[PDB]
Amino acid sequence: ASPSSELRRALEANEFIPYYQPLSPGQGGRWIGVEVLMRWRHPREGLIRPDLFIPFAERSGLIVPMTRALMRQVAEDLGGHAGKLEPGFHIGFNISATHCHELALVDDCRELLAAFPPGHITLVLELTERELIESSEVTDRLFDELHALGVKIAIDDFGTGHSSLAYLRKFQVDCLKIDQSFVARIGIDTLSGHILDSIVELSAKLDLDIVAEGVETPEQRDYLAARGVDYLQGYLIGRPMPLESLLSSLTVQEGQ
Repeated sequence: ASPSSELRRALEANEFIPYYQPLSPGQGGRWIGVEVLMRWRHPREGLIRPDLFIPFAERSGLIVPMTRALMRQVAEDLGGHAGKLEPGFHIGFNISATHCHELALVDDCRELLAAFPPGHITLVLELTERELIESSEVTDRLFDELHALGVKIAIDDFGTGHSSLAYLRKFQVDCLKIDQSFVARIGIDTLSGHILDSIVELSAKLDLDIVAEGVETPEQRDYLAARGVDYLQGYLIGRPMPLESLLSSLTVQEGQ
């Protein structure tokens, strides 16, 4: 058996499915976007989460075709329901390091954006700090061309000192993610609060948006709102959901 061939078979069989995790404004209200997460609907194993196969998919060299197919499914899923999405609605993808080493990503983004009315959605790509530090002329060109499409870049796994500030400034990054591990320790751990405040401080310096992950309690939500965090996701807002569930909830939020 070849794990690599199994991944290619699954891709051919359309077993990699987008799940949509909602993003809420820090001050509450209607959902302002979704982050798309790739699940594997395996006929025998059931629904497998991406932390269990994406790292292997990256090693196999298949992560870019998988992500491309995901972006195409999202266009098909949501392109016809623009009237359920308030203008400016965010659609987020986790982009692998290999995807950032080639310019095809620009065409992938251009294609997804063409599935919606012009300017109707905001495409957000999530990268790690490593992709900025281990950059080349290709990176410079990529981010430039993405920014000209109106695509936004969100960064995770970053430092908050002047060293990291230089990279974030050079590449004109748009958003910072607060990791769930920090959010989970709100009200429990003083150091975690100081870290959280440092992230907020960096964001103010460079005028960046902040998305906080793993928001599960009203305490956490309120703490984050108090510091001006723009967007929240987590169990409190909602778990990643299949399209059918997303459309149902957007339909409700329409009417209200």
